[PDB]
Amino acid sequence: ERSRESILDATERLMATKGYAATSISDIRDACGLAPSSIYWHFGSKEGVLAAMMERGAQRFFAAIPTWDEAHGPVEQRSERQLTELVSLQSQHPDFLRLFYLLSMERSQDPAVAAVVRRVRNTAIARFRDSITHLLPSDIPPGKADLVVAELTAFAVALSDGVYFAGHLEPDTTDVERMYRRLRQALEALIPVLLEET
Amino acid sequence: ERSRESILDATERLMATKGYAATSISDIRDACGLAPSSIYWHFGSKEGVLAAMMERGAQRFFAAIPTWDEAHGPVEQRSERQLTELVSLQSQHPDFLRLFYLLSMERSQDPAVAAVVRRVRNTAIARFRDSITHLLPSDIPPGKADLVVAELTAFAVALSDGVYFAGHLEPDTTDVERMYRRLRQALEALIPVLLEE
Ligand code: NA
Ligand code: NA
Ligand code: NA
Repeated sequence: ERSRESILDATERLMATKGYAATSISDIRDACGLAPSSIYWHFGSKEGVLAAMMERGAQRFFAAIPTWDEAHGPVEQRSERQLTELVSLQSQHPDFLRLFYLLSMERSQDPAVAAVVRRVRNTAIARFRDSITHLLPSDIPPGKADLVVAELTAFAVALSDGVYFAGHLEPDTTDVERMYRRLRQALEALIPVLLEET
Repeated sequence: ERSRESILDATERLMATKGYAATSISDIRDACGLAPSSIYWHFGSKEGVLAAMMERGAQRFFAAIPTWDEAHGPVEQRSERQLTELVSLQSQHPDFLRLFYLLSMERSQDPAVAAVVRRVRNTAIARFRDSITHLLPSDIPPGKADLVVAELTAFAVALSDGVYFAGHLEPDTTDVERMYRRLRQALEALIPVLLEE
Protein backbone atom coordinates (compact mmCIF):
# COMPACT_ATOMS: atom_id res chain seq x y z
CA GLU A 1 0.00 0.00 0.00
CA ARG A 2 1.45 3.33 -1.12
CA SER A 3 -0.65 5.33 1.34
CA ARG A 4 0.95 3.48 4.26
CA GLU A 5 4.44 4.33 2.99
CA SER A 6 3.84 8.07 2.70
CA ILE A 7 2.64 8.22 6.31
CA LEU A 8 5.77 6.43 7.52
CA ASP A 9 8.07 8.48 5.29
CA ALA A 10 6.46 11.63 6.67
CA THR A 11 6.78 10.37 10.24
CA GLU A 12 10.44 9.38 9.84
CA ARG A 13 11.35 12.79 8.50
CA LEU A 14 9.16 14.52 11.07
CA MET A 15 10.71 12.56 13.95
CA ALA A 16 14.20 13.07 12.55
CA THR A 17 13.43 16.74 13.03
CA LYS A 18 11.24 18.02 15.85
CA GLY A 19 11.21 14.79 17.88
CA TYR A 20 8.33 12.34 18.42
CA ALA A 21 6.69 14.36 21.20
CA ALA A 22 6.55 17.63 19.25
CA THR A 23 5.11 15.84 16.22
CA SER A 24 1.32 15.92 15.92
CA ILE A 25 -0.89 13.72 13.74
CA SER A 26 -1.80 17.07 12.17
CA ASP A 27 1.87 17.64 11.29
CA ILE A 28 1.90 14.18 9.72
CA ARG A 29 -1.13 15.10 7.62
CA ASP A 30 0.54 18.31 6.44
CA ALA A 31 3.50 16.29 5.17
CA CYS A 32 1.88 13.19 3.64
CA GLY A 33 -1.48 14.62 2.53
CA LEU A 34 -3.55 11.96 4.33
CA ALA A 35 -6.22 13.21 6.75
CA PRO A 36 -5.97 12.39 10.50
CA SER A 37 -9.02 10.11 10.18
CA SER A 38 -7.21 8.20 7.42
CA ILE A 39 -4.04 7.89 9.51
CA TYR A 40 -6.01 6.48 12.44
CA TRP A 41 -7.87 4.03 10.20
CA HIS A 42 -4.47 2.63 9.23
CA PHE A 43 -2.36 2.64 12.40
CA GLY A 44 -5.02 3.24 15.07
CA SER A 45 -3.08 5.88 17.00
CA LYS A 46 0.13 7.91 17.04
CA GLU A 47 1.92 5.07 18.81
CA GLY A 48 0.62 2.71 16.13
CA VAL A 49 2.41 4.83 13.53
CA LEU A 50 5.76 4.65 15.32
CA ALA A 51 5.22 0.90 15.69
CA ALA A 52 4.74 0.33 11.96
CA MET A 53 7.58 2.71 11.14
CA MET A 54 9.87 0.87 13.54
CA GLU A 55 9.01 -2.48 11.99
CA ARG A 56 9.75 -1.14 8.50
CA GLY A 57 13.25 0.04 9.40
CA ALA A 58 13.83 -3.45 10.80
CA GLN A 59 12.93 -5.23 7.59
CA ARG A 60 15.24 -2.94 5.60
CA PHE A 61 18.00 -3.62 8.11
CA PHE A 62 17.58 -7.40 8.01
CA ALA A 63 17.02 -7.52 4.23
CA ALA A 64 20.49 -6.05 3.77
CA ILE A 65 21.98 -9.03 5.61
CA PRO A 66 21.89 -12.26 3.61
CA THR A 67 20.55 -15.40 5.23
CA TRP A 68 22.91 -18.38 5.21
CA ASP A 69 21.09 -19.83 2.19
CA GLU A 70 21.28 -16.48 0.37
CA ALA A 71 25.04 -16.34 0.61
CA HIS A 72 26.78 -18.69 -1.73
CA GLY A 73 28.49 -22.12 -0.75
CA PRO A 74 31.11 -21.46 1.62
CA VAL A 75 33.21 -18.47 0.47
CA GLU A 76 34.93 -16.77 1.87
CA GLN A 77 33.58 -19.29 4.40
CA ARG A 78 30.04 -17.63 4.05
CA SER A 79 29.39 -17.00 7.80
CA GLU A 80 31.97 -14.35 7.03
CA ARG A 81 29.79 -13.02 4.21
CA GLN A 82 27.06 -12.29 6.72
CA LEU A 83 29.57 -10.77 9.14
CA THR A 84 30.90 -8.44 6.44
CA GLU A 85 27.39 -7.14 5.70
CA LEU A 86 26.57 -6.78 9.40
CA VAL A 87 29.80 -4.82 9.87
CA SER A 88 28.94 -2.62 6.89
CA LEU A 89 25.50 -1.68 8.24
CA GLN A 90 26.74 -1.25 11.82
CA SER A 91 29.62 0.97 10.69
CA GLN A 92 27.04 3.33 9.18
CA HIS A 93 25.49 3.60 12.65
CA PRO A 94 21.79 2.99 11.84
CA ASP A 95 19.44 5.27 13.77
CA PHE A 96 16.86 2.49 13.49
CA LEU A 97 18.81 0.64 16.18
CA ARG A 98 18.82 3.74 18.41
CA LEU A 99 15.03 3.67 18.32
CA PHE A 100 14.92 -0.07 18.99
CA TYR A 101 17.10 0.21 22.10
CA LEU A 102 15.17 3.28 23.23
CA LEU A 103 11.73 1.69 22.88
CA SER A 104 12.87 -1.59 24.43
CA MET A 105 14.03 0.33 27.51
CA GLU A 106 10.85 2.37 27.94
CA ARG A 107 8.38 1.66 30.74
CA SER A 108 4.68 1.49 29.92
CA GLN A 109 5.09 0.57 26.25
CA ASP A 110 2.14 0.86 23.88
CA PRO A 111 0.92 -2.68 22.99
CA ALA A 112 1.68 -2.16 19.29
CA VAL A 113 5.19 -0.94 20.10
CA ALA A 114 5.76 -3.83 22.51
CA ALA A 115 4.77 -6.36 19.85
CA VAL A 116 7.11 -4.79 17.28
CA VAL A 117 10.05 -4.63 19.72
CA ARG A 118 9.46 -8.29 20.60
CA ARG A 119 9.35 -9.34 16.94
CA VAL A 120 12.42 -7.36 15.87
CA ARG A 121 14.31 -8.84 18.81
CA ASN A 122 13.18 -12.37 17.93
CA THR A 123 14.13 -11.90 14.29
CA ALA A 124 17.59 -10.67 15.29
CA ILE A 125 18.16 -13.67 17.56
CA ALA A 126 16.88 -15.96 14.78
CA ARG A 127 19.20 -14.47 12.14
CA PHE A 128 22.23 -15.00 14.40
CA ARG A 129 21.18 -18.58 15.13
CA ASP A 130 20.85 -19.24 11.39
CA SER A 131 24.49 -18.23 10.96
CA ILE A 132 25.98 -19.85 14.05
CA THR A 133 24.52 -23.37 13.58
CA HIS A 134 27.01 -23.87 10.75
CA LEU A 135 29.98 -23.12 13.02
CA LEU A 136 29.61 -26.43 14.88
CA PRO A 137 31.22 -29.75 13.88
CA SER A 138 29.02 -32.05 11.78
CA ASP A 139 29.08 -34.91 14.30
CA ILE A 140 27.45 -33.17 17.29
CA PRO A 141 24.14 -34.75 18.44
CA PRO A 142 21.14 -32.46 17.63
CA GLY A 143 20.11 -31.89 21.26
CA LYS A 144 23.65 -30.93 22.24
CA ALA A 145 24.02 -28.67 19.21
CA ASP A 146 20.76 -26.91 20.15
CA LEU A 147 22.12 -26.01 23.59
CA VAL A 148 25.51 -24.89 22.32
CA VAL A 149 24.09 -22.87 19.41
CA ALA A 150 21.59 -21.16 21.73
CA GLU A 151 24.24 -20.18 24.27
CA LEU A 152 26.54 -18.99 21.48
CA THR A 153 23.70 -17.00 19.91
CA ALA A 154 22.89 -15.19 23.16
CA PHE A 155 26.58 -14.34 23.46
CA ALA A 156 26.77 -12.98 19.90
CA VAL A 157 23.55 -10.97 20.26
CA ALA A 158 24.86 -9.52 23.53
CA LEU A 159 28.21 -8.49 22.04
CA SER A 160 26.45 -7.10 18.96
CA ASP A 161 24.17 -4.98 21.16
CA GLY A 162 27.22 -3.66 23.00
CA VAL A 163 28.92 -2.80 19.72
CA TYR A 164 26.11 -0.36 18.95
CA PHE A 165 26.52 1.27 22.35
CA ALA A 166 30.26 1.49 21.75
CA GLY A 167 29.62 3.15 18.39
CA HIS A 168 27.13 5.44 20.11
CA LEU A 169 28.98 6.39 23.30
CA GLU A 170 32.52 6.14 21.89
CA PRO A 171 32.00 7.03 18.21
CA ASP A 172 35.48 8.50 17.61
CA THR A 173 37.51 5.60 19.01
CA THR A 174 35.29 2.57 18.26
CA ASP A 175 36.38 0.16 15.53
CA VAL A 176 33.27 -1.79 14.52
CA GLU A 177 34.92 -4.22 12.11
CA ARG A 178 37.59 -4.98 14.70
CA MET A 179 35.08 -5.58 17.50
CA TYR A 180 33.07 -7.98 15.36
CA ARG A 181 36.31 -9.75 14.43
CA ARG A 182 36.94 -10.35 18.12
CA LEU A 183 33.43 -11.78 18.42
CA ARG A 184 34.07 -14.28 15.62
CA GLN A 185 37.32 -15.22 17.33
CA ALA A 186 35.56 -15.45 20.69
CA LEU A 187 32.90 -17.74 19.23
CA GLU A 188 35.57 -20.00 17.73
CA ALA A 189 37.29 -20.43 21.09
CA LEU A 190 34.06 -20.98 23.02
CA ILE A 191 32.77 -23.79 20.79
CA PRO A 192 35.15 -26.43 22.19
CA VAL A 193 34.49 -25.17 25.72
CA LEU A 194 30.71 -25.49 25.38
CA LEU A 195 30.76 -28.89 23.67
CA GLU A 196 32.67 -30.50 26.53
CA GLU A 197 30.85 -28.80 29.40
CA THR A 198 28.88 -31.63 31.00
CA GLU B 1 23.26 17.53 52.47
CA ARG B 2 20.09 15.90 53.79
CA SER B 3 17.96 18.23 51.65
CA ARG B 4 19.39 16.77 48.44
CA GLU B 5 18.77 13.15 49.39
CA SER B 6 15.11 13.77 50.25
CA ILE B 7 14.48 15.32 46.84
CA LEU B 8 16.15 12.38 45.09
CA ASP B 9 14.38 9.76 47.22
CA ALA B 10 11.05 11.43 46.47
CA THR B 11 11.89 11.66 42.77
CA GLU B 12 12.97 8.00 42.78
CA ARG B 13 9.57 6.99 44.12
CA LEU B 14 7.54 9.31 41.90
CA MET B 15 9.12 8.03 38.69
CA ALA B 16 8.36 4.29 38.94
CA THR B 17 4.90 5.41 40.01
CA LYS B 18 3.67 8.09 37.60
CA GLY B 19 6.83 8.08 35.50
CA TYR B 20 9.01 11.10 34.64
CA ALA B 21 6.58 12.91 32.32
CA ALA B 22 3.59 12.68 34.67
CA THR B 23 5.68 13.85 37.63
CA SER B 24 5.79 17.57 38.42
CA ILE B 25 8.08 19.65 40.63
CA SER B 26 4.94 20.29 42.67
CA ASP B 27 4.53 16.52 43.11
CA ILE B 28 8.16 16.34 44.24
CA ARG B 29 7.46 19.12 46.74
CA ASP B 30 4.40 17.30 48.09
CA ALA B 31 6.54 14.24 48.80
CA CYS B 32 9.72 15.74 50.30
CA GLY B 33 8.27 18.93 51.82
CA LEU B 34 10.70 21.24 50.02
CA ALA B 35 9.41 24.21 47.99
CA PRO B 36 9.95 24.32 44.19
CA SER B 37 12.30 27.29 44.66
CA SER B 38 14.44 25.18 46.99
CA ILE B 39 14.44 22.30 44.50
CA TYR B 40 15.41 24.58 41.60
CA TRP B 41 18.09 26.17 43.78
CA HIS B 42 19.73 22.75 44.05
CA PHE B 43 19.32 21.12 40.64
CA GLY B 44 18.26 24.08 38.47
CA SER B 45 15.45 22.29 36.65
CA LYS B 46 13.43 19.07 36.47
CA GLU B 47 16.13 17.57 34.26
CA GLY B 48 18.76 18.59 36.79
CA VAL B 49 17.00 16.42 39.36
CA LEU B 50 16.91 13.40 37.04
CA ALA B 51 20.63 13.82 36.36
CA ALA B 52 21.67 13.94 40.03
CA MET B 53 19.24 11.11 40.78
CA MET B 54 20.70 8.58 38.38
CA GLU B 55 24.25 9.65 39.16
CA ARG B 56 23.50 8.76 42.77
CA GLY B 57 22.20 5.40 41.59
CA ALA B 58 25.47 4.88 39.71
CA GLN B 59 27.64 5.45 42.76
CA ARG B 60 25.63 2.92 44.77
CA PHE B 61 26.03 0.44 41.92
CA PHE B 62 29.79 0.93 41.65
CA ALA B 63 30.43 1.09 45.41
CA ALA B 64 28.96 -2.42 45.59
CA ILE B 65 31.66 -3.66 43.21
CA PRO B 66 35.10 -3.73 44.83
CA THR B 67 38.02 -2.14 43.01
CA TRP B 68 41.21 -4.12 42.54
CA ASP B 69 42.85 -2.84 45.74
CA GLU B 70 39.77 -3.80 47.70
CA ALA B 71 38.84 -7.49 47.29
CA HIS B 72 41.69 -8.98 49.37
CA GLY B 73 43.37 -12.39 49.48
CA PRO B 74 44.70 -14.27 47.97
CA VAL B 75 45.64 -12.51 44.88
CA GLU B 76 43.08 -14.89 43.26
CA GLN B 77 42.94 -13.41 40.72
CA ARG B 78 40.65 -10.99 42.34
CA SER B 79 38.63 -10.54 39.15
CA GLU B 80 36.65 -13.57 40.22
CA ARG B 81 35.24 -11.99 43.38
CA GLN B 82 34.97 -8.81 41.32
CA LEU B 83 33.00 -10.75 38.71
CA THR B 84 30.99 -12.46 41.45
CA GLU B 85 29.81 -9.09 42.74
CA LEU B 86 29.07 -7.86 39.20
CA VAL B 87 27.05 -11.03 38.61
CA SER B 88 25.23 -10.57 41.92
CA LEU B 89 24.13 -7.04 41.02
CA GLN B 90 23.19 -7.94 37.44
CA SER B 91 21.22 -10.94 38.73
CA GLN B 92 18.94 -8.46 40.49
CA HIS B 93 18.54 -6.60 37.18
CA PRO B 94 18.88 -3.05 38.60
CA ASP B 95 16.60 -0.34 37.22
CA PHE B 96 19.53 2.07 37.43
CA LEU B 97 20.88 0.50 34.24
CA ARG B 98 17.53 0.70 32.41
CA LEU B 99 17.58 4.43 33.08
CA PHE B 100 21.20 4.74 31.97
CA TYR B 101 20.63 2.92 28.69
CA LEU B 102 17.41 4.84 28.09
CA LEU B 103 19.01 8.23 28.66
CA SER B 104 22.08 7.21 26.65
CA MET B 105 19.78 6.56 23.72
CA GLU B 106 17.96 9.85 23.46
CA ARG B 107 18.63 12.81 21.23
CA SER B 108 18.37 16.42 22.39
CA GLN B 109 19.59 15.50 25.90
CA ASP B 110 19.62 18.08 28.68
CA PRO B 111 23.22 19.27 29.31
CA ALA B 112 23.18 17.94 32.89
CA VAL B 113 21.88 14.55 31.75
CA ALA B 114 24.52 14.26 29.03
CA ALA B 115 27.33 14.98 31.49
CA VAL B 116 26.07 12.35 33.95
CA VAL B 117 25.59 9.68 31.27
CA ARG B 118 29.14 10.29 30.03
CA ARG B 119 30.62 10.15 33.54
CA VAL B 120 28.80 6.92 34.38
CA ARG B 121 29.96 5.42 31.08
CA ASN B 122 33.58 6.49 31.69
CA THR B 123 33.48 5.15 35.24
CA ALA B 124 32.20 1.78 34.03
CA ILE B 125 34.91 1.58 31.36
CA ALA B 126 37.57 2.55 33.91
CA ARG B 127 36.39 -0.06 36.43
CA PHE B 128 36.55 -2.81 33.80
CA ARG B 129 39.99 -1.62 32.73
CA ASP B 130 41.22 -1.66 36.34
CA SER B 131 40.31 -5.34 36.60
CA ILE B 132 41.41 -6.49 33.14
CA THR B 133 44.98 -5.10 33.35
CA HIS B 134 45.78 -7.92 35.78
CA LEU B 135 44.87 -10.66 33.31
CA LEU B 136 47.97 -10.10 31.17
CA PRO B 137 51.42 -11.65 31.58
CA SER B 138 53.83 -9.32 33.40
CA ASP B 139 56.48 -9.34 30.66
CA ILE B 140 54.30 -7.43 28.18
CA PRO B 141 55.70 -3.97 27.27
CA PRO B 142 53.50 -1.18 28.76
CA GLY B 143 52.52 0.24 25.36
CA LYS B 144 51.39 -3.13 24.02
CA ALA B 145 49.57 -3.83 27.28
CA ASP B 146 47.78 -0.49 26.84
CA LEU B 147 46.33 -1.55 23.48
CA VAL B 148 45.41 -5.07 24.54
CA VAL B 149 43.72 -3.94 27.76
CA ALA B 150 41.77 -1.22 25.92
CA GLU B 151 40.51 -3.66 23.29
CA LEU B 152 39.68 -6.30 25.91
CA THR B 153 37.89 -3.66 27.98
CA ALA B 154 35.71 -2.49 25.09
CA PHE B 155 34.85 -6.13 24.43
CA ALA B 156 33.91 -6.74 28.07
CA VAL B 157 31.92 -3.52 28.34
CA ALA B 158 30.11 -4.45 25.14
CA LEU B 159 29.23 -7.96 26.35
CA SER B 160 28.20 -6.60 29.77
CA ASP B 161 25.84 -4.13 28.08
CA GLY B 162 24.37 -6.99 26.08
CA VAL B 163 23.84 -9.04 29.24
CA TYR B 164 21.49 -6.38 30.62
CA PHE B 165 19.43 -6.40 27.42
CA ALA B 166 19.28 -10.19 27.54
CA GLY B 167 18.11 -10.04 31.15
CA HIS B 168 15.63 -7.33 30.16
CA LEU B 169 14.29 -8.73 26.86
CA GLU B 170 14.68 -12.43 27.71
CA PRO B 171 14.21 -12.44 31.50
CA ASP B 172 12.82 -15.98 31.80
CA THR B 173 15.58 -17.79 29.90
CA THR B 174 18.67 -15.64 30.55
CA ASP B 175 21.32 -17.03 32.90
CA VAL B 176 23.42 -14.04 33.93
CA GLU B 177 26.15 -15.89 35.85
CA ARG B 178 26.62 -18.24 32.91
CA MET B 179 26.88 -15.35 30.44
CA TYR B 180 29.53 -13.53 32.45
CA ARG B 181 31.39 -16.83 32.80
CA ARG B 182 31.52 -17.07 29.01
CA LEU B 183 32.90 -13.54 28.96
CA ARG B 184 35.75 -14.46 31.32
CA GLN B 185 36.45 -17.48 29.14
CA ALA B 186 36.27 -15.32 26.01
CA LEU B 187 38.71 -12.78 27.43
CA GLU B 188 41.23 -15.47 28.41
CA ALA B 189 41.17 -16.96 24.92
CA LEU B 190 41.48 -13.55 23.34
CA ILE B 191 44.46 -12.61 25.47
CA PRO B 192 47.09 -14.37 23.36
CA VAL B 193 45.37 -13.62 20.06
CA LEU B 194 45.84 -9.92 20.80
CA LEU B 195 49.40 -10.12 22.14
CA GLU B 196 50.72 -11.82 19.01
CA GLU B 197 49.23 -9.01 16.93
NA1 NA C 1 8.57 7.52 22.84
NA1 NA D 1 13.11 11.10 29.83
NA1 NA E 1 34.54 -5.81 37.10
